[PDB]
Amino acid sequence: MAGAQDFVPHTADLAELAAAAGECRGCGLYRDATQAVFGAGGRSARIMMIGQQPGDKEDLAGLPFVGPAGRLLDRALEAADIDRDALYVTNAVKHFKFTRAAGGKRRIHKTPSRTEVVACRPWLIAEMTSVEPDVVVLLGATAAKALLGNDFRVTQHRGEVLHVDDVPGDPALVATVHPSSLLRGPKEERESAFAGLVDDLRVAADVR
Ligand code: SF4
Repeated sequence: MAGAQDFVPHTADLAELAAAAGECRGCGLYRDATQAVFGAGGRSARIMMIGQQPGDKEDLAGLPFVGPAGRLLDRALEAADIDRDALYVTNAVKHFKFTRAAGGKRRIHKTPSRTEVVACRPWLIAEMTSVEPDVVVLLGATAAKALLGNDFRVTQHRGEVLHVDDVPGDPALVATVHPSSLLRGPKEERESAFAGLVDDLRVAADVR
């Protein structure tokens, strides 16, 4: 009766799950978005990565992390010697929540409410039980709070391997900055922040 749960089929197959998510009406976000954007990768992945939501490029590509934030993430993964093809990557919510400004060059993402995050979380649980990752990288506040609690502060736990007792399979969790946050700002601050993202990715990759 709650959120996305009745839309989630009783299967761990990622292709089946993604097809079903295309029909989800578990919150209001399906209405204005072009399509649901499920995760990408396969069930043998040892590392799962979760962002906030599909953005403007992802909403139309049908794949996660294809825009500028995704290209920065690719650069950080390469510096961390992680092959993106070996990951399962997804987002805490699966429809793009957005507005447009007059004169704007893109659709502008808006923050999912906690209500929307909780509504969509059945998909994330299905992905986690399907993939059985050894470690989950939480990119940004929305994703981290989805699993660690609404009060959790990414800025206060950088570099730490976390484990919480009601996440399925008890994977390690590593919460880090979202790559979109490193696209703008002073040069020295962007460079320090990028190095910190590489460090956190390496923490995740060194898990068992
Ligand atoms: S954001 Fe998630 S819960 Fe909401 S309609 Fe889309 S897939 Fe369903």
